[PDB]
Amino acid sequence: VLIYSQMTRMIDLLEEYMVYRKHTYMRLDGSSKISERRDMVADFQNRN
DNA sequence: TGCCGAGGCCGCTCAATTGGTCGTAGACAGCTCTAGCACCGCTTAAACGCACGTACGCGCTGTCCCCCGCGTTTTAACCGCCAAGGGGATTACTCCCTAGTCTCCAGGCACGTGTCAGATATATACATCCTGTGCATGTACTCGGGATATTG
Repeated sequence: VLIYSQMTRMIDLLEEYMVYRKHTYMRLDGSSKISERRDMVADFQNRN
C-alpha cells in the first residue's frame, strides 16, 4: 500500500501509528534530502 | 449592476550555524631518575640598621589690597543637516606562481673547555680641588611716548 496525505503535521501522527502497530513503513516528505529519495524508492522496489 | 483585479494567508527547497561522532597522533604528565650541586645548618667575625634631645629651618599663619573672574546678550558663522553623483572600493571568477614540505647534505660557528694576567681592587699618605661663603655691576626689566602695521 501507498498512503498519501496533505499535512506534514499529519504524516507525523501517521508515523506514530506505524510505529505502534508494528507494520514497517518508510516516509518521503518534501523535507527529505534528494539522496534519501533514491535509496527509499529503491528499497520499496526489490523487497517484500 | 456586473466582472475581476487586486488582495491577504499557508507547504517546498536551499543555505548557513550547531552541535554531534570518528579515529589517530604526536605532546603531556609522570617516572625514574642519580645526578649533583645548590640549600641548608653551623659557626665566625664581622656592617649597618636603628631608637633616640636639640639646633633651628621653614611650613604654616593673621592681616590688608586689588585683577581676573563673573554676568549679559548680540551676533555670527560654525556646525549640523539632506540629497545627488561618480566612481572606486568590492565581488566573483580563472589562471597562475610560489609557499610550503621533505630530504639530502656540509661546514660555520656557536658551542664548549683549558690556562692563568693584566687587569682592577684595596691601603696609606696626602695635596689639592672643590664647595660655601662673601661680595660689585650690569643687565634685563618695567614704564612711557611715538611710529608703523592691519583690521574693518
